[PDB]
Amino acid sequence: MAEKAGSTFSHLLVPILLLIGWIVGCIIMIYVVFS
Repeated sequence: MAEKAGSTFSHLLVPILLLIGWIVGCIIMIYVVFS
C-alpha cells in the first residue's frame, strides 16, 4: 500500500497485535483446560 516503512509497519502492526493476542489466549486456555 505505502512504500513508506513507517506506514508499512503500522499497517502490519495492527494485525500483528491481533494475531499475537489470539496465540496468547490459546496458550492460556490450554493451561486452564489442562487443570
